Amino acid sequence: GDQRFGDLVFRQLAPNVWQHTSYLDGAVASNGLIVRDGGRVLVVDTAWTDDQTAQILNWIKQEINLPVALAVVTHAHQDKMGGMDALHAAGIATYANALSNQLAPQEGMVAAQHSLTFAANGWVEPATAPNFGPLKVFYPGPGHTSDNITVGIDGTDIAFGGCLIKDSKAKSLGNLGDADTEHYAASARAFGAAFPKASMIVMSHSAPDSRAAITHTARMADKLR
Ligand SMILES: CC(C)(C)OC(=O)Nc1cccc2cc([B-](O)(O)O)sc12
Ligand SMILES: [Ca+2]
Ligand SMILES: [Ca+2]
Ligand SMILES: [Zn+2]
Ligand SMILES: [Zn+2]
Repeated sequence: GDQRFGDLVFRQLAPNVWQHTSYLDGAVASNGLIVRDGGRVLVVDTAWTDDQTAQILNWIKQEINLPVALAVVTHAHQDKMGGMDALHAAGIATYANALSNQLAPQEGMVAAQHSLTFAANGWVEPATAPNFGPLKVFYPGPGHTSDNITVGIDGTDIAFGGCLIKDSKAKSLGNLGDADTEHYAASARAFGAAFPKASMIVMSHSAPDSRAAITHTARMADKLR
């Protein structure tokens, strides 16, 4: 039951949640989310490119036909922020970790329009995340990158680890070029603790998994110290 639109694949995960998948040209998949929140849609992560991100927005108009209120992007790398210009051109309010916005020029990304900040416990400072509906934004600590953030969807089973979390069969932690090898394991575990009842763990580079993806990721990362 996956749907294709252009270069993008969509999979419904829950009545009001879909995974978007885009490919960097041997094609490399990256996943984000689409959430229907009453009369408005919320997006987590861009596609790799502006043209792919415009395809997400066009699919949403065709299949859901509700306005896209805002997008949260989960770190300043191309798979998650490559399509910022497309979001801005479409009039979608964009939010990213302050640190992602600060790193964005140095990582070749366009900054979001708004900065999220976080408490010492990892939870977003709520005044920086106005009207986020069911999206619960959590900074787990440095791991895949220093700026990586994660998102749980309230009212559902379903938390999004972005590029921090790898699937439970993985043999590696992917691209570690910008990683914090010392703190990674703790950050993975902190994600798990933040969303303790999430049973469907969505991530950037594998299909959705169980909580096993969290504990497996942390076990791998333990060996990086
Ligand atoms: C090493 C493999 C995964 C085979 O190839 C890539 O890394 N693809 C990418 C190309 C350009 C840019 C990027 C950024 C990436 B993130 O997952 O660290 O956000 S991946 C990636
Ligand atoms: Ca661009
Ligand atoms: Ca870099
Ligand atoms: Zn990355
Ligand atoms: Zn990635």
